[PDB]
Amino acid sequence: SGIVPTLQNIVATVTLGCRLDLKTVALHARNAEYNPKRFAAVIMRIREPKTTALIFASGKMVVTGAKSEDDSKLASRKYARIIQKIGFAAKFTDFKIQNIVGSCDVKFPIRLEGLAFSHGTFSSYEPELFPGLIYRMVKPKIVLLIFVSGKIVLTGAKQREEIYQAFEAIYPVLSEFRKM
DNA sequence: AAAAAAAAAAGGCGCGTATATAAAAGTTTCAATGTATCTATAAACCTTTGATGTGTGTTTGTACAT
Repeated sequence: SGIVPTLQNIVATVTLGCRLDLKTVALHARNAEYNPKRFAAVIMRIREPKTTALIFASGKMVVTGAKSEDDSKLASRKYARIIQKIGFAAKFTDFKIQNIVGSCDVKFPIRLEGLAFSHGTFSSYEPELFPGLIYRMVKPKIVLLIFVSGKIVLTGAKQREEIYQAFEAIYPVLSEFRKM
């Protein structure tokens, strides 16, 4: 392989443990996008770490755009601190990353036609809307989006580690299906 | 001939085309349930019309003044 699956989004859940006044949360924040007509969750974008989070009336926050487990975790801790400054005793309790989506590259042109045709059972293709293949692995259970540019979009894991394992499993397939 | 307002016109903002990831909230759609509202329909009445025993009626025989 020799290629790290480069994460582009990490979505995580944080139980602040309080019924947050989403109106006051929006009011006391600096740049927060909350109005009920789209969702029941204040969405805040913090530039450091730059993450976008929706926090619900349950006080549960789901965070996206992180580049690491620690980007999301530190961002969520900052989010809880911001909520506490707002006035609600937010606390980092029973945190869990619900999604780790990444894009990386293997850089060798691929016979995507070969894979999809011979892995019709596993991968399906209708190249007249979107030129990417969809592949599944159960161990680890990662779904992977493949495009001729070599871009690999690995999704379906709470951790980047399942991303890494399925990438170490799928890059050999890619090189096998490398078009030249 | 000169001043002012709208259109002619394009390129790009920015997310629909996929697009899967997952939690978080909510909607709408589907089907069983409930109900007043059609209807026929045969079972209620009212009137009709053909068949009907018989009250009244033609012969028999009568006490009864005449």
